[PDB]
Amino acid sequence: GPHMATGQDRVVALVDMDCFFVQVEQRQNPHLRNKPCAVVQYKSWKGGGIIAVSYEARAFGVTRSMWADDAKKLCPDLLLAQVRESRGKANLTKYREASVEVMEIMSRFAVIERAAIDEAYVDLTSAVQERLQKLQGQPISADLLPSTYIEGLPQGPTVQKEGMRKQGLFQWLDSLQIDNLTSPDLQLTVGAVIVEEMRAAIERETGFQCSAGISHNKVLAKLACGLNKPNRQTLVSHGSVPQLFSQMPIRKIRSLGGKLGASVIEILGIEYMGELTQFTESQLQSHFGEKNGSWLYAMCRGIEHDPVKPRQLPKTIGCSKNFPGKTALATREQVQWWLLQLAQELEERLTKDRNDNDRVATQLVVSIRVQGDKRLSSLRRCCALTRYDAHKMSHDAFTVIKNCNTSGIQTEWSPPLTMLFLCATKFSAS
DNA sequence: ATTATGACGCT
DNA sequence: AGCGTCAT
Ligand SMILES: Nc1ncnc2c1ncn2[C@H]1C[C@H](O)[C@@H](COP(=O)(O)OP(=O)(O)OP(=O)(O)O)O1
Ligand SMILES: [Ca+2]
Ligand SMILES: [K+]
Repeated sequence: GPHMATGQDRVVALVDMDCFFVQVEQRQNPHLRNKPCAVVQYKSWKGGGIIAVSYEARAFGVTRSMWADDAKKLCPDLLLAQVRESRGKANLTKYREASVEVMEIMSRFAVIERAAIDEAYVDLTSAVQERLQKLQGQPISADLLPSTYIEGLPQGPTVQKEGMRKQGLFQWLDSLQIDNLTSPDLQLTVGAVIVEEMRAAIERETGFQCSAGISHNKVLAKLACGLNKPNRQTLVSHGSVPQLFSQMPIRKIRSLGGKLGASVIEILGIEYMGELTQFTESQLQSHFGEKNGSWLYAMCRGIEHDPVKPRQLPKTIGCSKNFPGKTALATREQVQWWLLQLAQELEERLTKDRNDNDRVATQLVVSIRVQGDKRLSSLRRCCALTRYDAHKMSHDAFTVIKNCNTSGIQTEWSPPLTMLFLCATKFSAS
């Protein structure tokens, strides 16, 4: 009891831009605003591949990884915006730059960890302490939480969505004011007030809307964020965990959506995260390893200690192109021309990164896929990255991969290559 | 022919 | 070092 950790020491948020690439395109082109629309890359094969979908289009069943020609069958009036193509490949610069806009705003409020192009974790513990000092015992008004859901509420003894949201918020605040909750619950509530302010600043200063989760750790904040999308935020308290986890499929928890989660389900014969509480820590470690077992034991009780890392910039800068089916690269000249295209994009991005961020990459990683191999990468080799020069990088990448060509004819490449990837890594200050 | 990324773990 | 997993 009095010595059992409860993982309530931090306030962590996860902010996730709504349908991010779509919003970037809708800001630029007002004709796309408030419409079913999607972002596509390429166009020739089946209309292009959809990579982002507005909520209006999701209502018709349009999803990521769908061909645009197929999405048009579900939604004939679907509008499309195409990712820019440069040097023969998709170029994501517009979205990376829009991401920097949002990350820089978030950084004014607290330390952030860039989790993805449109996702960041926020460690709000210190900001919450400061705001509590400012509040000076003053109650928190529902007006400060206009887009917040309290997971699990309302409960106990309105048929519209917003009505339910307000009922749950009122129950939560009523119990905080009466002193029937805990200090961690108050800390989370102040965290949610700050996240409302952060999200309002993002929308004011960029036009972009987002969703957010507020809880005591990264996994719960991530889970919380997805509960009420789009343009809403969700507070998951420690006390909400048993009910929330009691019907939560294991695959919904970050890191458990793949083979490990499937093995947890199969080996233990369970379905929901809460069912993990019935195993000892040693049992879980025996099946899933020391690290995973301790993580699962704490996580199923709502406890996780992974820190929000102070990192706003990506740690690698990479450029990749697939060459599917009949387009697989089958001559040496083809391989060299495409390595050059990739290296030219990489050089441009690296030179900009060095000027903006006072750092230089020192390692070049070259990865390829051969036709027939089921794995995304068939081979990875590294070499020194000593000059930001596209011809040198493309020649070096060729040097490190040239021995993979089985073909007895030097001019021919076999087996054909279905993917090329260049990645700059190992940054040092400059 | 579900593409272009990006972080992190294992040995 | 090179490979594998998980995720957006
Ligand atoms: N598999 C992918 N391939 C290519 N681009 C992707 C992929 N997944 C995500 N992206 C890009 C497009 C998305 O706009 C952006 C953020 O991804 P993600 O958060 O999963 O979805 P989303 O922002 O489009 O919608 P949501 O509102 O559900 O968050 O990253
Ligand atoms: Ca998103
Ligand atoms: K995201």
